[PDB]
Amino acid sequence: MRAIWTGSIAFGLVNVPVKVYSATADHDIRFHQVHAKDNGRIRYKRVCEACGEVVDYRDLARAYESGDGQMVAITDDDIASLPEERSREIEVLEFVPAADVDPMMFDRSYFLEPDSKSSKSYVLLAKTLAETDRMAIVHFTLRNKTRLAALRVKDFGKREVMMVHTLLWPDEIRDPDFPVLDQKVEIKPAELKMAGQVVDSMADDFNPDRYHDTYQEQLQELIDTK
Amino acid sequence: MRAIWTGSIAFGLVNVPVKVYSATADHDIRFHQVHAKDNGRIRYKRVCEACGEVVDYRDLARAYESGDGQMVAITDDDIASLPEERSREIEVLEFVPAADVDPMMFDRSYFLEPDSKSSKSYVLLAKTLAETDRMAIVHFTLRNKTRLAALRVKDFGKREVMMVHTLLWPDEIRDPDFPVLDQKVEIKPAELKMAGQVVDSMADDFNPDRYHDTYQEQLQELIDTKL
Amino acid sequence: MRAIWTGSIAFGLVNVPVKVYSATADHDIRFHQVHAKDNGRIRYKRVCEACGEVVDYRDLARAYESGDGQMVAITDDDIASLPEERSREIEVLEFVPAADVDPMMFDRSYFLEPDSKSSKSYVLLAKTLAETDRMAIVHFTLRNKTRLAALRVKDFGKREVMMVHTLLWPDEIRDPDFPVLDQKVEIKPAELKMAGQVVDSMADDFNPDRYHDTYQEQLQELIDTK
Amino acid sequence: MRAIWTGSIAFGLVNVPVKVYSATADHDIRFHQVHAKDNGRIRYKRVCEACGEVVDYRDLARAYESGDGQMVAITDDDIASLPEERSREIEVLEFVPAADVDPMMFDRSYFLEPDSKSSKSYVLLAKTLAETDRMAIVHFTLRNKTRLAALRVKDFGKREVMMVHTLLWPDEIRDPDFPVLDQKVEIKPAELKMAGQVVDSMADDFNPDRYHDTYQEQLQELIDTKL
Amino acid sequence: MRAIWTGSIAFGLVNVPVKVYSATADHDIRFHQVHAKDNGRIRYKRVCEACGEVVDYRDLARAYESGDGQMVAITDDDIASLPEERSREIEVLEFVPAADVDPMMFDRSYFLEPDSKSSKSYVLLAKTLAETDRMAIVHFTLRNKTRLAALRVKDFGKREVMMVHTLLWPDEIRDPDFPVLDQKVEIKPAELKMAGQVVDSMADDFNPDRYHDTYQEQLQELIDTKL
Amino acid sequence: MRAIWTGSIAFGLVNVPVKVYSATADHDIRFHQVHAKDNGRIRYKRVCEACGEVVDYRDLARAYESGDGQMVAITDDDIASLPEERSREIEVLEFVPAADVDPMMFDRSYFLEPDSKSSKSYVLLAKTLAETDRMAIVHFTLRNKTRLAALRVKDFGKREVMMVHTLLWPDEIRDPDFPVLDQKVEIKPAELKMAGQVVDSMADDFNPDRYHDTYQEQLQELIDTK
DNA sequence: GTTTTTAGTTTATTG
DNA sequence: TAATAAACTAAAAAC
DNA sequence: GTTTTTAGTTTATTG
DNA sequence: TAATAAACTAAAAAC
DNA sequence: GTTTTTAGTTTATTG
DNA sequence: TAATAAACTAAAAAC
Repeated sequence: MRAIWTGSIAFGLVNVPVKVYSATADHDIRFHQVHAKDNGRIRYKRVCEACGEVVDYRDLARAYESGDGQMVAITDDDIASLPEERSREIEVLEFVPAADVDPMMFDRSYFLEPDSKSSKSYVLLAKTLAETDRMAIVHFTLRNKTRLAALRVKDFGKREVMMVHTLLWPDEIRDPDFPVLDQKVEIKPAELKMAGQVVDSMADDFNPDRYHDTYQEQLQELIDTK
Repeated sequence: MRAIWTGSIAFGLVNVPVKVYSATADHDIRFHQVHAKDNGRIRYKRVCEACGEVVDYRDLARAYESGDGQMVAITDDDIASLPEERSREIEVLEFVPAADVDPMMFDRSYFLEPDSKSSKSYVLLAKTLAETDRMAIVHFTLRNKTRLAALRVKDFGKREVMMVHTLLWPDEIRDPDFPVLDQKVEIKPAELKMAGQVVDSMADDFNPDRYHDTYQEQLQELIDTKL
Repeated sequence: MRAIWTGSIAFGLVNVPVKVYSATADHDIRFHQVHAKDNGRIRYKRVCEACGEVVDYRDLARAYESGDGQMVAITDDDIASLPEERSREIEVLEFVPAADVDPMMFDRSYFLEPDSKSSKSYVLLAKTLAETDRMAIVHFTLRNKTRLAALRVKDFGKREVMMVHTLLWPDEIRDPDFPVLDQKVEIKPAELKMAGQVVDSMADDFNPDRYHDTYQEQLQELIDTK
Repeated sequence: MRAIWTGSIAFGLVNVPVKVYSATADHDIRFHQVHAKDNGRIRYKRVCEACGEVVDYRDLARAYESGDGQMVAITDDDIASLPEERSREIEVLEFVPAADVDPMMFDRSYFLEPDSKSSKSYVLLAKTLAETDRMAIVHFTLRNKTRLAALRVKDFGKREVMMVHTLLWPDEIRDPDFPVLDQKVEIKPAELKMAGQVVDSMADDFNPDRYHDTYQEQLQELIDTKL
Repeated sequence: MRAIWTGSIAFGLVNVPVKVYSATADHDIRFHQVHAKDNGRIRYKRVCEACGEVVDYRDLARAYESGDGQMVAITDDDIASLPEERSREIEVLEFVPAADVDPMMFDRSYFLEPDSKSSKSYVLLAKTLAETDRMAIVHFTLRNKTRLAALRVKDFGKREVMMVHTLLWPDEIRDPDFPVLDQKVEIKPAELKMAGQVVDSMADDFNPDRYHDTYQEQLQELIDTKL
Repeated sequence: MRAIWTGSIAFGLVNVPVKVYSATADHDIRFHQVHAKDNGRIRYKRVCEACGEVVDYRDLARAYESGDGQMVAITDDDIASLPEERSREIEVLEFVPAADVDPMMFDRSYFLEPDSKSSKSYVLLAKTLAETDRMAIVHFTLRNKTRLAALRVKDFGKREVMMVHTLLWPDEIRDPDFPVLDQKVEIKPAELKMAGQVVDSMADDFNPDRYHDTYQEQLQELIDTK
């Protein structure tokens, strides 16, 4: 439970230093390679296929899997050139309505809170964002990696906190084609009514606490065995 | 156009056949390590820290690394002990309005491809879901792994496609334990309106197409330059 | 052994693939024609009477006799007008108690089969039918033709199997208006007692094993000796 | 409206007169063909293939094709050998409980009818059959052909008349070989009860009045238009 | 010349069809009254004693005469009251050994005519009755009249047919007592043998050919001579 | 009840004068045609067809109606000439076995009683016939009318008496010509057993006292009413 | 290729 | 004597 | 084109 | 002296 | 100075 | 089969 990195968002003149904190962390139990004879850890290493010898990662240059399979040498100049990656401060670009954004845009989120002991400006920003209902957007960066992001505030039982989302690039989504789907189909009003009552009978409330990972429960039992 | 997964919605007796296709593809291209000296691709191998000797991935066991350092190879029966492990069909549990589910749980997303023979049933299901406007929370199986997910109706105009979103586990969202905001804060209505005036002056609607990634453009330029 | 068609029950959401099969095949020896003198198989070719010569089957035109025998001019378009042909799935309409159905219209029979690996809904529907003990009336379709048919289950001991029986149209059945049986009838107890005695004397159980198509067996001996 | 047959039930001494009737006459319009360009009704003609010449029907030789299709010479006397064709009385073999027979063996139905002289015996036999509620497996005969058949009573609203339906030879019925269905299947309670509720929702009584052959009505109206 | 009566046996439900033919007819030549003087046959016209007037068949009413001498007109409606009187078919009540019924009660004989289409039941009834050899006592109704009768199997060298014999009512037979034979009679064995030897000496089997109507023969000869 | 006549039975030299008593008499109610309005008996006179005039029996000469219809005159001399009819006694002609005589042959009977006060001969003949069972046949005559007859022994409930039978002439029996039944037939042993068992079920004891003339019983009851 | 089902003829039987 | 059932081909469809 | 009831003769022998 | 129990007759309907 | 937490690969299996 | 599980490693800031 430690901050990933510092954050300074420059909203006009008034900049709020905000510290980010991970909102999630894998529930699954993480294992590592253990040879039965060894009963010890196993680690990979960069072994050159043409050379046939172990090499260090620094010597090796990352290459994209080109269709031609030709050689590529990663150069830090490309990434270093961009100023967004260098800028450790948070960047505010626009506010967009919550209804405008759809489920897809959300990928990952983290909490947000102000570094300074004065949570005033943060409180006003969160409250005005809630009133306007225009989720703010940020070209967020981390470890010299920029990425579009969005802001939202949620009221927990004890308190309310503003927080961020990891926003996928809209170009990335690939709309599908289902030629069979577009074929015309008719619906029977009686069949419609039957479907409605069936779903209502199956319909119920929301029970997040009831949902559980049977696989993770088995993992918990296994670790109890260990 | 690549069918990642196939099956059928095993909801009760509905068993509407469906094919699953990955909804979104990452713009970035996976990288394979290469050494400028070697002038070719590179493939790693595995050596222990106590063997000091290369051991193929097959002989290595999947054992947890506990704090005590004890490591026990994972039992295969326990791996497959889940009754739903075999499943090759998406299974439904419940239905609920969308507002009930919290967006944070959303992790990944796939599209659902129906079949002509059952096209009537799928279309009717989509219509009833749209009318009731009530999301559906459904178990999910994929390459011998279970994952919790929900599905909803999405419209591409006259084309409307049902889709599934992988949902993060309930316990995954960790609450914040923060004293910094536990201190009481007072808000001035004058400053509230002063901030809101700008908040609404610079406000604009969603423009997903307008935004572009400079990093991907630089990557494409590098790819062109190297070939 | 071969399938007739391959459709899928269509009851609202329920869509369980089915591979219908021919319940009963007529094993009676079918008897070809051969010219006695030529000893060659015969072939039917059609000579139009008023024409005076043969006519191709496609050219042959279809007409109607209205009791008076007068012909009628017809076109394929009107036949195509009806939409029943498009039905290539077994639409379901309504269920009925097994007792209600009458045993004089079970014209022909057809089994069902599971095609998709998802047999679960199949067996679930079969068990629901068996428990409720209500037949299902299904608008069976076949070869651009529709025959109102019953849907029912008959546990074969080894494994429950769902069956569909093609039902004669209720309009087809005729309720004979006999003028004789209405006449008043009187019976004394002695004759009824005698009838019960004789019936119980002849009473026994169905014996499928002891039943053989004597004619078919003898003609099979014939066919063998030749 | 005309009888198809006459005879008597040759069981024991009962020998009640019977006037068999056609249970179900197919009202569906059978649709003759006439050559269009001339408007002349077409007649077939039997022609020898090698000869390419018409042949009398009697001169035709009935033949059978072996598993390889090879012909088989066959003579009338051999068919005449079997005597059961002669029997012109509906003998009786046994009486069986009504529920014993499956609802799939019998396809075609046939009514029965007495002659004024001995209507009393007919009615008494019908009443005894109704009371005992056990069918009669009658070794029906017809048109030099013998067909196993069942005998029961279907009391009409006003009168009770015994009926006979031709019964498929239990040899003809084919059992199913369903290796796929042999696969073990599983069921859960909630889905089962939901499906039962749905079925009960669909529950309803037989409605012969509302049931019609849409195609027959439409085509009949069409021909009415033509005339 | 034709059948006297027709109708199927009404045995329970057995109801074997049959028709009745007069077994025997008088051999004597029937005579018709005539007057030699006027060369004309004679009709009979009936009148009362007080009327002295011609009264036709219709205007003549039936009546009964009592010992007191009073007269009661017969009511035709009550005559046919009993259900059996309206029967148009022979009916059987019970069976009995042949010897049980006395030979005294035998008025008339009749033959039975089988039915071609149902002759099997008729023949089988004949055979079973012959095997058991138990003459069946059966009611009998014809010409609006009722009579007792029994049916017996009689076999001709080439034919075997049941035959119904009119049975005299038991009430008709009467047994007046005679004191003449009430006197005790004693006959010695010597006289017994003396009589029996002659009795067996002149005794011979039936000679039906020898027995014949001599008077009818003479009358027929005279008639032929006149004709 | 009085003897019809006193016919003496002649055999060799020993003759037993024996009276004849009617062994039967119809119990039907007696009816005389009576005019309703008159309520008196009805008598008929015999009227000439051509003459239209009443003719008495004495004036009437009997003749037979041949197919021509012409008179066939008959004289009483021919009937009177027969010695048998003149005789007022009964003469035995042959002794025939009782099993020999068929139930057809006799159609009416009359009790036979001894006229002589000494019934020695009568009882002796009765015993001889009973032991020998050689039915005594006689050319019996009544009213100058001769008919073949047989004389039988019956043991009454107290004693044993002799009665005569009216034997129809052997020519009278008409052998039927029924070619239909001459056609052959097969019998099923199972059906044979069923028929035999049915007969046994219906088989019972002789019940002469039961059989009552329901028609004549109704007539008697009506007379009792009137 | 293959079976199976459907649409009409003929052809013959029963009354 | 026309209604009806039985044998049959051809043809068309579904797989 | 019958063949069997049936009242009324008609008789004939009987207590 | 009167009775009545059996043949002849046609009347009449039935089939 | 040490840790965790995450992005980047980077294999490796599987519909 | 490329997507996805499983794991290695870079770095990265946090106290």
